[PDB]
Amino acid sequence: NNRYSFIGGRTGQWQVVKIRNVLGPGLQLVEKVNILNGAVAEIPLDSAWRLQGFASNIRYAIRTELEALQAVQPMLNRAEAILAVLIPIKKSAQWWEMAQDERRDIFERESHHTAVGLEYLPGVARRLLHCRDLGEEFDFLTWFEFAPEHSSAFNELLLRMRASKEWEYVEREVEVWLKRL
Amino acid sequence: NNRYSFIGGRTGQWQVVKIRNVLGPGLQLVEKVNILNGAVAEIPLDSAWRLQGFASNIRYAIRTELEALQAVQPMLNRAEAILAVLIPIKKSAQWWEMAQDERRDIFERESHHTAVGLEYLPGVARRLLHCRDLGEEFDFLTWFEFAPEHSSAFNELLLRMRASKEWEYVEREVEVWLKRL
Ligand code: HEM
Ligand code: HEM
Ligand SMILES: [Cl-]
Ligand SMILES: [Cl-]
Repeated sequence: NNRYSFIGGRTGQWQVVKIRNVLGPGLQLVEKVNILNGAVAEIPLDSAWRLQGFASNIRYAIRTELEALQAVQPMLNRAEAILAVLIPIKKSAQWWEMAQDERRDIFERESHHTAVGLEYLPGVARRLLHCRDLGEEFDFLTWFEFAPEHSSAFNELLLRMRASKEWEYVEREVEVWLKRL
Repeated sequence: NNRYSFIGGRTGQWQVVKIRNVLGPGLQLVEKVNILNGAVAEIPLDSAWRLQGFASNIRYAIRTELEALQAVQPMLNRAEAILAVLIPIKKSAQWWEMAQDERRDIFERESHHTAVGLEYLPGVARRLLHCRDLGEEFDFLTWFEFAPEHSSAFNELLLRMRASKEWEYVEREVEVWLKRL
């Protein structure tokens, strides 16, 4: 199954440390996030919100970037990666109506997304889910997990991304910080 | 709603003229195709099959290409566009694991998909839907409609595309030919 669901409420494998409502309407603070590999139609009881998305193909990265990533990126579920952060993102209509070279140019040529992210590996593990195509309120669910040593660096990464040309098109962002139970 | 559904069976706005099972396991012949702008979980009565997909953002076209397409491409549901073809396509795992430069190059540099397709506009109208990400048996639903004067041409276009480098990656294909009721 390529589909993943995230349920904020009173049960789950993760503990909510905090939520930062960076841009746009936020998400309700909850005790725990429950993550599931499937669609969930039946909104669980005592649960405040459901996010979902699917794993998909590569949209921007070229072969050499891929090769560079594969050489250093960590797997998910390292025993040390006890912190995680879920970050929903929505981009503007003006971004989606742009052609594929335009978007590529802003993503790497101008914003150096891949080159910048590479500096935070192998400390940081990541997964990218897509959800615009499902009619969700957000366009993406981004997932990061790392050992505590790296929390500082990760915060530094967030502030860099948010200073890029790419982030000018971002109209909605929440940080959900988590601790593995 | 970005989601479109296509049900083969005994009702619908389109009459099946023929089904050609070009490559891989085919689709059961039926009398009609019903086309709905939404999901359909409730498997309609006396229906052989259901295909669905969503409209999405551009994946390969650059801005100059988009401009050429917009100059000439016809709208859907022109009075004279009484013939239609629905063509589900699946591409190979080996296609999907390639990077974004690699697929772009096979699609346009080697295959000239857009340049070739542009020679058949404005006779032919088209819609493109994605569905690998929904877990369907096909990766794409393609939709073409035109007046009969253009049938021979459309047939020429199919044979050109299938000789392309792109089409070496196609592992499943069906043409459903239709007539508007
Ligand atoms: C930690 C290191 C990071 C690396 C190595 C990295 C790498 C990448 C790469 C290569 C892609 C393109 C995937 C594709 O071609 O489909 C991507 C997409 C994305 N990344 Fe990152 N990333 C990192 C961190 C982050 C962070 C911190 C955020 C947001 C807070 C973020 C947000 C995104 C988004 C939204 C996309 C999808 C872009 C779109 O389709 O418009 N990434 N990431
Ligand atoms: C009639 C003129 C045609 C034009 C102008 C045309 C144009 C295009 C364009 C510009 C794209 C790229 C969309 C993007 O960047 O997201 C595309 C994708 C596609 N076209 Fe065509 N097309 C035509 C005919 C056909 C035909 C006859 C077929 C199949 C029998 C076909 C199959 C496809 C498929 C499968 C894709 C998606 C490829 C992918 O995302 O991997 N096209 N078409
Ligand atoms: Cl990823
Ligand atoms: Cl289209």
